[PDB]
Amino acid sequence: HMRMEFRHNLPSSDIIFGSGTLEKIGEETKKWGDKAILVTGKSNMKKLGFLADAIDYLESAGVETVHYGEIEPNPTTTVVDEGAEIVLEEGCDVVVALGGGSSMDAAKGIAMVAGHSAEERDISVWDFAPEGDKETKPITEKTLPVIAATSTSGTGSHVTPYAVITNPETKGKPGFGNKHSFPKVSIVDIDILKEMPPRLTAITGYDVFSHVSENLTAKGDHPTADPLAIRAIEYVTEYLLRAVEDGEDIKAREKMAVADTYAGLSNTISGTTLRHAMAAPISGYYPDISHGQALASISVPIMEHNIENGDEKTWERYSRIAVALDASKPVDNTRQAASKAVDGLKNLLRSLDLDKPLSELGVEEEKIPEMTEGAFIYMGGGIEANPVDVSKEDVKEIFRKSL
Amino acid sequence: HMRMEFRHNLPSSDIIFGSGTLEKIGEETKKWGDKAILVTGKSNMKKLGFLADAIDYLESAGVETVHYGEIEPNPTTTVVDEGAEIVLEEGCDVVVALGGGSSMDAAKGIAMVAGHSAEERDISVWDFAPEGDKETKPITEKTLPVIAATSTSGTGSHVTPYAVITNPETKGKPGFGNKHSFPKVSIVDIDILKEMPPRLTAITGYDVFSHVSENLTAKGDHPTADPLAIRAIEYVTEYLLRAVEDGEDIKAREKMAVADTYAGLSNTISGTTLRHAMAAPISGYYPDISHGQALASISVPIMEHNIENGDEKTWERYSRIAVALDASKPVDNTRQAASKAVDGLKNLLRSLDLDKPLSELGVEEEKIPEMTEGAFIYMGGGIEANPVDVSKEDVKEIFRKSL
Ligand SMILES: NC(=O)C1=CN([C@@H]2O[C@H](COP(=O)(O)OP(=O)(O)OC[C@H]3O[C@@H](n4cnc5c(N)ncnc54)[C@H](OP(=O)(O)O)[C@@H]3O)[C@@H](O)[C@H]2O)C=CC1
Ligand SMILES: NC(=O)C1=CN([C@@H]2O[C@H](COP(=O)(O)OP(=O)(O)OC[C@H]3O[C@@H](n4cnc5c(N)ncnc54)[C@H](OP(=O)(O)O)[C@@H]3O)[C@@H](O)[C@H]2O)C=CC1
Ligand SMILES: [Mn+2]
Ligand SMILES: [Mn+2]
Repeated sequence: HMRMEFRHNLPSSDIIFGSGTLEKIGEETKKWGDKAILVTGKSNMKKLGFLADAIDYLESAGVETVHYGEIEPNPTTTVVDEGAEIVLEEGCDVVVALGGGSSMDAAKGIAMVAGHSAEERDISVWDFAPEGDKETKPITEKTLPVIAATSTSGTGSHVTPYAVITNPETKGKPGFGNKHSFPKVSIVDIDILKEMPPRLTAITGYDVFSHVSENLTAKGDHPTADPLAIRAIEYVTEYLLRAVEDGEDIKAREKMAVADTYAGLSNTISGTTLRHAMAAPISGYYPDISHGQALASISVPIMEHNIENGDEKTWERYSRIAVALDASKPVDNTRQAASKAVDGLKNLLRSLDLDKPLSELGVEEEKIPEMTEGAFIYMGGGIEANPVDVSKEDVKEIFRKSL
Repeated sequence: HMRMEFRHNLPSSDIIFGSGTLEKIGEETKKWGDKAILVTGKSNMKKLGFLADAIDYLESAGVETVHYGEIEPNPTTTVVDEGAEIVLEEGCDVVVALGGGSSMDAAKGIAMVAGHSAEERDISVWDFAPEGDKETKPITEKTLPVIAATSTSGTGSHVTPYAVITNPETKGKPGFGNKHSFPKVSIVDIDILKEMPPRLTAITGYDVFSHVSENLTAKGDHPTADPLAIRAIEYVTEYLLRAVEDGEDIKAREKMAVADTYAGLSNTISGTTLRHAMAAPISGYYPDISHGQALASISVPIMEHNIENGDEKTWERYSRIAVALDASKPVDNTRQAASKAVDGLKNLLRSLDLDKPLSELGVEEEKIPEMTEGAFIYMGGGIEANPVDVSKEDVKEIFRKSL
C-alpha cells in the first residue's frame, strides 16, 4: 500500500454569507482600520447602487473612505501601483474590495505594495511576482488588511491568498499571495451576485468548475480540499445553467456562490494545474479575453492530454469528475472511465456557449511560442502541479489544437 | 424560496499528515517558543516509545522540554491548573500535546491559564468555562501557542478550538475555546494512531461519526462543513471496522485519521447538538465512562426524538446520513427516509459492540435529574443547536429510555 502524505495550510477565514450582507461591510472594516481605500471597477457597482451603499455603510460605521474606481478587468501592475500611491498619500490603513476577481486581486496587490512601502513608495507589485527564478520580494504581515465583498460567483478570490496581476511590459499574468494577503473578512451578498448578466454568470461559473476540477487532479494527496471540490462540481452541473437562464433564480445563485466559496478554499489548500498555467498567458497577451473563456477554449485538449499520459490514481480522479458532471454512473480507475470526464466537459461547455476555439477569440498562431514561454516563466507552479509532465513542445502543440 | 444565511468562522490550520511526521514536532514547536511543557497521559506514549522520540525531536530542535505526564482520561480542572503552575514555575512559552483528546484538551487549558496569569497564578481554567449564565473569563491572544500531535482517530481536537474539562466539585464537563486556543500546528502520525487497540479504535471511531452527524443536523445553514462531514461518514462506514479488526490495515487507519480531521474542521465551523450535550454529564458524573461509549449508549433515542419532532429540512439531513451509512439508496425529505438513519446507526453500533444501555456502563436511574441539570448548565449551546426543542423533561425521558 502507498502511504498518504500531505501538509494542509489554510489561513483563517471569516465568511459572511447571505442577501443584504453588504450591510456589514462598515462594521467589519472598522475592526481593522479607520480609513479605507475602496477598490472597485468603473461602472457596474456604481450603476447598480451598491457602490453608494458600501460608501454609506463604511462612513456610517465611522470608516473614512477614499474611492478608487479604476480596476479594469485583468488588473495591471500600473493600476495597482497607482492605487498604492493613493493609500500612502491619503494615509489609508485598510483596503476594501467591492467587485469581482479583478477588484479583489487589485486590492490585495495594493495592500501588499502600500504595506511594504517607505513614505512615497520605492516598490512595485511586480517585485512580489514570480518570474522565472527571480527571487521574489517576501510577502509579510506588513500587508495591509483586506476586506473582500465579491460580486461574481466566479473566482473564489474572496477566500484565497492570491492576486493575479498582469505586467503589460512582459505580458506575464502570474498569481502570488500567502496567509498575509488572505482577506480578513469575506462578504458574499446574493443581492449583488444575482445582478450578474447571463454571459458573466456563465464565464465566472466555468471558473468555479475549472478551479475545483484542477484542485482534485493536482499531483499528490490533498484530501481536505477534495470534498469541497466535488460538491462544487455537483452544484455547477445542477445550478449554473439555471442561473444563466434566470438570473433571479435565487436558489441557483446561492448554490453557485457556495460553489465559488468551496473553490476558493479548495484552491488555497490544493492548487491549479496546466489549464490555469496556459490560460494566464492568453489573457496576458490578449487582455480583452476573459479568464474563464480562455480556460474554456483550452480545456478539452488539456484534459485529453492529462488523461492520455495519466495513471490509475489520476484516472480515478477524472472519473469522479465525470460522475459529478452526470456523464457517468460508476467511479472507476481506467483510461476509459476517465475519458467520460471529457464528454461531461463538452456537454458543460456547450450548454454555456463557451466552446469556442482560440481563433474565435482573436488569438493568432504566431503567438504560440511567446505564450508558451509565458506559461513556464510565470505559471511554473501550475505546470509542476499538473499530474503528468509537459515539455515546452507539449504546450505549443496543445495551444495549436485549441486554435 | 427560503434564503440562505450563515457566518463561517475557521481559525488558521496547519496540518502535517503522514507516517513518521512526529519527526517534525521539534522544528515546528521551535517556531513558537524555546521552552515547552510536553503534556501527555501516563503510560501509552511512554510504553510505545513515542514519548522518548518527541522529547528527542524537541531537544534536538533546541526546544528545552519539561514533561507533564499526568493527564488521565476526561481531564479535570485540578490537573490543568497544576500543569499551568509548572509552566509558570519553569518559564515555559509553548504547550506541546502528544496524546488523545484528553491530552490535547488539557494542553489547551494549560495554555489558557498560564497565558492569562500573573506570576504565581490567581486564575483557574474553570473561570473560562460556561456555567449557566455565569459571565466567563474571555479567552484572548494571551493564550500560549499549542502544538498538537494526536494519538487517536477519535476527537478532532488537533483541529478544533475546544477544551473539554471536568470540574469534580460540580461534575460539569463543558467545552470552551476560540480562535486563540486553536492549535498552531497539528501533527497526524499514522505510526502513532495504528497502535490504538481495537476497543479504543472503535470508541474514538464512533466519536468521529458522532461529531459529523451532529454537525450536519445542527440548526441553520452551514454548507462549508457539510461535505467534510458527509465524506467522514462514508469513511467511517467503509473503514472503521477494518481498523478495529486489523489495527495494521494502514489504508483504513489513514481514512479514519482523515475522517477525524474532517470532523474537527466540521465541528469548528458548525457544532454538536443534543447527543453531545447529554453525553457530557454522563462522563462528568461517571469519569470512568469513555466519551464515545457515552455518546453511543444514548444515540438511538436521541436520533429518534430529533426525527420524530423534525421537519423536511432536518429529515433530508438524516436521510443523507442514512445514505452515507449504506442504509439506503435515495436521499429523500420524509420522516420515513430519515428513519433509515436509525437503522444504519443500529448496524454501526452493533458492528462495533457499542450498543450498551447506560445500565451496563454503571449509570443509575437516581442520577437522571442531576445529569439533566448538568446538560443545561454546562452544554447549553448544544441544546440550542439541536434542530428540535427539548425541555428538561424531554431530556430526563431520553436518559431513562437509554438505561
Ligand atoms: N484566486 C485568485 O486570486 C483568482 C483570480 N482570478 C482573476 O480574477 C479576475 C476575475 O475576474 P472576474 O471576477 O471573473 O470578473 P472581473 O472582476 O474581471 O470583471 C467582471 C466584469 O463584470 C462586471 N461585473 C462584476 N460583477 C458584476 C455584477 N454583479 N453585475 C454586473 N456586472 C458585474 C464588472 O463591472 P466593472 O467593470 O464595473 O467592475 C467587470 O466589467 C481575472 O483577472 C482572473 O485572472 C481568477 C481566478 C482565481
Ligand atoms: N473538540 C474537543 O476538544 C473534543 C474533546 N473531546 C474530549 O476528548 C477526550 C478524548 O479522549 P480520546 O482521545 O477519546 O482518548 P483519551 O485521550 O481520553 O485517552 C485515551 C486512552 O487511550 C490511551 N491511548 C491514546 N492513544 C493511544 C494509542 N495511540 N495507542 C494506545 N493507547 C492509546 C491513553 O493512554 P494514556 O492513559 O497513556 O494517555 C488513554 O488511556 C474526552 O475527554 C472527550 O470529552 C471529545 C470530542 C471533541
Ligand atoms: Mn481561474
Ligand atoms: Mn465527541
